[PDB]
Amino acid sequence: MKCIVGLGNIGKRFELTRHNIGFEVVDYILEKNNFSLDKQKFKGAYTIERMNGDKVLFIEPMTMMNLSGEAVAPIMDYYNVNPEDLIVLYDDLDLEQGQVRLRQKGSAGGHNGMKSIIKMLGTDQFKRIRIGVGRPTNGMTVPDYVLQRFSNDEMVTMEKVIEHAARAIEKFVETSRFDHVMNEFNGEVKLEHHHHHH
Repeated sequence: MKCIVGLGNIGKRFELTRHNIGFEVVDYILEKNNFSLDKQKFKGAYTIERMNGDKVLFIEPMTMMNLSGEAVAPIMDYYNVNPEDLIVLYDDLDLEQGQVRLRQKGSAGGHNGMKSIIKMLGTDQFKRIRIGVGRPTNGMTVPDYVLQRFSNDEMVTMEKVIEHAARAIEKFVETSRFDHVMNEFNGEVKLEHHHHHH
């Protein structure tokens, strides 16, 4: 059983904020397959659903971002999930909008949700998809930038990114070949260009 975790903050005022890009990808996968986070446990919203004939566990922590691991770790323990079978979706400041990086393991790169998970699991040996959200270029602090809503201009690219990352998850659940998923999905989505842009 794979465990797909979307990182983010609960509440209507955090909807579509840059720091909730993980939630948005999981929300898209759930709506596309007509699933919902119908259970709750250890402050984590989750569901267990069959998808291509395979049971998959989805989790959105209801802790806040900085405390994400205190839902994820015990829900994984309860359902005996190895870190091998975990994939975490989250926002990356050091990638540009349009970019995604899929990795087998490694550091949080200073992202507080990933740090809470590493601390609670006691390892960084789990899969992740870093989703580019860009840096602030106009003197916003990082906290204010990640807790701000995506503009409609940003969403022209980010809608497609969400679709691209959902497909990466969907392909990983079907095949269980992560390296093959990395090769197909690492990169950028095709940017939307009109004739008049040239």
